[PDB]
Amino acid sequence: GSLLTCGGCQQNIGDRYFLKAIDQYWHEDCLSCDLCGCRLGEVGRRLYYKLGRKLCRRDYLRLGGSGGHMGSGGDVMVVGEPTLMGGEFGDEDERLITRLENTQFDAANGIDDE
Ligand SMILES: [Zn+2]
Ligand SMILES: [Zn+2]
Repeated sequence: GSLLTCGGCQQNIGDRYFLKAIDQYWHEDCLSCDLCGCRLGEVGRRLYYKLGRKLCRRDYLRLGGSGGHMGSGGDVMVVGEPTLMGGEFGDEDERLITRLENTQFDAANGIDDE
């Protein structure tokens, strides 16, 4: 039933896996980005968010940072590589949420629990 509550849909996390870090709990497909429209970086480490926004550093950099361009990343030769392309970098200290498991991870119904 109801174990944790996600801050994205707030419909409770009865899943087997779940994500959390900001200050509350989330969902795997709920914890998305605000403005870039990506999916941060689900490699548990640090996290980047504002007072009341789960907005990226690059998102924050797009309006109140130093970017606001198309070419994102570090200024390096364009060979078709991730991150390093322009100026609005990536993560490292960004929303690297910890992909955790639920206490009732059981999963009595496959990708659905009781
Ligand atoms: Zn949710
Ligand atoms: Zn973003």
